[PDB]
Amino acid sequence: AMEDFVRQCFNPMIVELAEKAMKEYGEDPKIETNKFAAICTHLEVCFMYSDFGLKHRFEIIEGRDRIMAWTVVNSICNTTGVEKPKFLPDLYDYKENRFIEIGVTRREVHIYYLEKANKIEKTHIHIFSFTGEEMATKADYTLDEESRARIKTRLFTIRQEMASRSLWDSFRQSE
Ligand SMILES: CCc1ccccc1-c1cc(=O)c(O)c(C(=O)O)[nH]1
Ligand SMILES: [Mn+2]
Ligand SMILES: [Mn+2]
Repeated sequence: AMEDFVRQCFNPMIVELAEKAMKEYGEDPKIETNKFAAICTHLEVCFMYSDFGLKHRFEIIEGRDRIMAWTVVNSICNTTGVEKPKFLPDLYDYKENRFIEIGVTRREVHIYYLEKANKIEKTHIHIFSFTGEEMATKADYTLDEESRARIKTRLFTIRQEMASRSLWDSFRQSE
């Protein structure tokens, strides 16, 4: 089952967070399994991305309840002067001095890029596929190659584990 795989392939903190995220908004991870899998996969990227950092470079925003995430965002604007977003993003960059929206997609990276860019407004956008393909505003990929390489391998691995269990098709197609 998709669901089994999620518990079997993600650190509980991430599963627990993804469950909480879904079940609060009234979604069943036992039914909406592929969303469950996707939500986990996103958090993890986000956490990975965050913790590949000026010792501490990134502010993690995804993961937090909405009260916290907006505190962290309101705190950040007051002290740096960068514009407040209309939509909570995934990260802030304390070096390059901008918020980051992380996209993960099982479609072409340029398509999921444009969707993102459409929704927003001075947020750096960085998209990862599961084919180890990326795309980021002004092709500024924000991170040293070794860090970007770990994400791509992870996402690829998650693709390939799904495919062991005949899941990739379900998942690829439900975006
Ligand atoms: C996490 C995947 C997802 C599925 C359905 C609706 C929204 C989202 C989503 C995608 C994102 O990239 C993202 O940053 C968020 C978010 O809540 O911040 N949500
Ligand atoms: Mn987000
Ligand atoms: Mn995101």
